[PDB]
Amino acid sequence: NFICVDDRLFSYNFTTSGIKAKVAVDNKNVPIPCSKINEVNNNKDVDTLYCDKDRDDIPGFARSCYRAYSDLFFT
Ligand SMILES: [Cl-]
Ligand SMILES: [Cl-]
Ligand SMILES: [Cl-]
Repeated sequence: NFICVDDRLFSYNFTTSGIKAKVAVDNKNVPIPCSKINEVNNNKDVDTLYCDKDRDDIPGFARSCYRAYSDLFFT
């Protein structure tokens, strides 16, 4: 259950607290192209990093996460 955003793969998790988005990264923390969206969805054993203002090692991460949350309303 991953979608494409800014050429990145994002998933969503929730509970009784809130909905958080997480991005799929390779073992170097480089996000995985949308050109591999099919394998990621079939073989879902990938590194995932939750959206967080404090995570700094992915450029434009805050913008891609905002987009992901937006796309849950303005589809
Ligand atoms: Cl790698
Ligand atoms: Cl940003
Ligand atoms: Cl930037």
